[PDB]
Amino acid sequence: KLAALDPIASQFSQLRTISKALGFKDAADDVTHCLFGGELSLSNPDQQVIGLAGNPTDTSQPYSDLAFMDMKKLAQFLAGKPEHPMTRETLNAENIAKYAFRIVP
Repeated sequence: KLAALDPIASQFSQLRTISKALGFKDAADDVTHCLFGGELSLSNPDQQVIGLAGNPTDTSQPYSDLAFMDMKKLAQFLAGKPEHPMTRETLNAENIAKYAFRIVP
């Protein structure tokens, strides 16, 4: 079937990364919840787990305060309101990589 490629969520694989090893407690009871609701897990096949910073930095200085979330939910939010969900500063496809870090094992 036809499927949309979201202009923001399609950047997930290009993001700067931060290892699983900031309060992230993967689900698989103290667990980190996404900003938009529900527990987060690197093993959840339907989530793209990121940390979203409150201030931007150039695409690749590594990370140096994050909100954890599912980028899929973030992209849906930003398509309707292109603003950082906490600071309300402009946030869109153009600058998401300056704010978002993909969490890896």
